Amino acid sequence: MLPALIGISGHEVGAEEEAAIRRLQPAGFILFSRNIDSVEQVRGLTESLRKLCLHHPVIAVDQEGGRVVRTASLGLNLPSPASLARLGSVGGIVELGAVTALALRYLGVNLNFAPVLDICHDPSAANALPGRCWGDNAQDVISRGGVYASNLRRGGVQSCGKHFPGMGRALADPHFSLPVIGLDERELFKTDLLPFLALCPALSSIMSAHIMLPQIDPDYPATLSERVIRGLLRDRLGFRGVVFTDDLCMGAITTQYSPDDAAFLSLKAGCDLPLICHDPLPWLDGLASRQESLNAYDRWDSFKRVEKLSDSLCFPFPEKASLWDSCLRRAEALCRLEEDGR
Ligand SMILES: CC(=O)N[C@@H]1[C@@H](O)[C@H](O)[C@@H](CO)O[C@@H]1O
Ligand SMILES: [Cl-]
Ligand SMILES: [Cl-]
Ligand SMILES: [Cl-]
Ligand SMILES: [Cl-]
Ligand SMILES: [Mg+2]
Ligand SMILES: [Mg+2]
Repeated sequence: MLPALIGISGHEVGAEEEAAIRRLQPAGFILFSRNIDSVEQVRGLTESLRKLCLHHPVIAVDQEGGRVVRTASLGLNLPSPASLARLGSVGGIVELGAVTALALRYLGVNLNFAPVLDICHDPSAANALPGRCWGDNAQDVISRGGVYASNLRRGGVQSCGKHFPGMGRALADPHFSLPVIGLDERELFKTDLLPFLALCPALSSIMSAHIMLPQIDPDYPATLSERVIRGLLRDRLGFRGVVFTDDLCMGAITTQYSPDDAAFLSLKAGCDLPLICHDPLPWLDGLASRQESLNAYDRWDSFKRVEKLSDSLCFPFPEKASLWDSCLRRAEALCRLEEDGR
């Protein structure tokens, strides 16, 4: 099993993709809007991915709500976490988790890259993608994100807390290529790290961001720092689940490493499944070759975490049109609920 998630180009697995999947057996896949056109087409895509894999593959998506939604082509739209936080409706947060779980499960998706546990500390911090945050302090994020994650998981879809160690504090720095969190660890655990610690039982997994924590490691970002992952995340925070990386194919991280080396480095640091989201095929062979250069016991620990995740993955619902109509009906009603509450 290749320890990574890889993207898929289109509505069906291509020839080159299918070849690499048979040969390398990736732990799973991440889907985007380019993979989602109709219910039948999606269920066929996820069926293909499951059949091409000997193990039960992770099939993941960023179905957050608002401006991060991958199902527009299905007519399935969802409100943003920030809008449900403003609405103040507790039932609305439950329903976002429940409806997301129901729909993703009908499509054969088994993991959602949510909740976002970043804190939106100030309405001044500019965010290119607005609305992703559940609140402006750790306690509100824990309360709203926890209700979300609970009901996502209650519906059989695994959750992922992101982005460790807390993107709300990350600032651009002239002396660094990647964003920087200069906070002391003790203040981090009182604030941006607190949602990850408080919600561990509700988080199937956690995704690490490409952020510099220079007081802990001045040379490698969190995703590639053994001190941040094995020290801060595994030891002090105590998280025992699967650790994903931020995408290795886009962003400032690509100006520092190529995706195959970064994937290896993240496994060395203690992550379990780096994300190779866009054009993955050129990088998979170099990763699979460098794999046996890892400590065999570390590889065994990481495989047991991935195996535990895989064993919790749920299978798609049997075909039933009225079930999918309810997904559309409840999603539409959830959007109108937020719209009417403004
Ligand atoms: C900071 C940020 O937006 N990171 C995103 C993450 O949210 C997403 O889940 C992943 C897969 O699409 O790609 C990027 O790493
Ligand atoms: Cl292909
Ligand atoms: Cl919003
Ligand atoms: Cl806080
Ligand atoms: Cl844990
Ligand atoms: Mg369509
Ligand atoms: Mg299978």
